[PDB]
Amino acid sequence: IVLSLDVPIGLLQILLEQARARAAREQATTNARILARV
Repeated sequence: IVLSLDVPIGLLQILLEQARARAAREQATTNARILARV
């Protein structure tokens, strides 16, 4: 994307490792939030 981000692949992997059960609660709400934020 910007430069490399290969060495710190864990920094980005984390966003897909511990974000699973974290984003799962948001992916459903945020989706509806976009079309029904209020």
